[PDB]
Amino acid sequence: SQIQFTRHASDVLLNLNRLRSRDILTDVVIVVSREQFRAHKTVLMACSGLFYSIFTDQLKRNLSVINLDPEINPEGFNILLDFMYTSRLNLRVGNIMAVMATAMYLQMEHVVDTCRKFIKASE
Amino acid sequence: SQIQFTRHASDVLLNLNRLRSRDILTDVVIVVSREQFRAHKTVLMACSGLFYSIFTDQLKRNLSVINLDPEINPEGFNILLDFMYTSRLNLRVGNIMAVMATAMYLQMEHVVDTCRKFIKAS
Ligand SMILES: S=C(NCCc1ccccc1)Nc1cccnc1
Ligand SMILES: S=C(NCCc1ccccc1)Nc1cccnc1
Repeated sequence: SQIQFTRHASDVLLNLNRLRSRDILTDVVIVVSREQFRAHKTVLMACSGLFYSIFTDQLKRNLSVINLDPEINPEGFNILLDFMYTSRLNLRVGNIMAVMATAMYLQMEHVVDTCRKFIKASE
Repeated sequence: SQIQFTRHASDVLLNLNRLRSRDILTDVVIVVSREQFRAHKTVLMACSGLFYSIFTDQLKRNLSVINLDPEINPEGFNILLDFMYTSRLNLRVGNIMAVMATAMYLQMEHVVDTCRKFIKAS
């Protein structure tokens, strides 16, 4: 029965995305084939089961560069990364396959389930 | 156009608080009176105009310890910090004055406005 601020959670994510847009206190580079994506570790492990298992390990917690698998589509990771910071996922008929594969790799089980619904609703 | 996850922002904030509870990637110690509070700077800058101005400054951006004005109540600040990581304010008759004052200091305009509404209602 504490007083709840209905917008506070999304206003924090918005400001966090702004800090990423200005490159303020970002602490890791994600390398996907050729492309590089800078982000905050905390946001990364709060959304992805793979980044969680990487940074939860005290041995890997201080890494500033993560090389994803060479098979991982860079544009798919870019879509999922922007989803982490905005709650808005951009599924298209031309990217659904790459986005879903990337989601399973990053272990984002809710995004994977949504990708299936999108697939089922397009067959 | 894009698919909106209505519970996503809230689930992210919940997982951030879990990281704070286990002290994973906490990167600053906020000291009030003599009590230490461990937090993530990004969460602090996103919720507080004070912590925004502090950590935007390249002189203080990477400091490990920030000491607040000793006029600030610790229990009150603990309530604002908890609200930062949860969206829930433990606003009570016996702490609203301390919570509002601490909110003004941290430059948290929305929490101040909500405090004044409850005072004006009484
Ligand atoms: S921070 C955090 N906490 C969840 C705690 C948990 C860890 C593992 C299993 C259940 C809960 N990240 C996370 C972890 C995993 C997936 N997606 C995000
Ligand atoms: S990240 C951020 N504001 C995003 C950019 C902004 C800077 C200044 C004013 C509005 C927005 N933190 C903040 C700053 C000030 C108050 N409360 C939180």
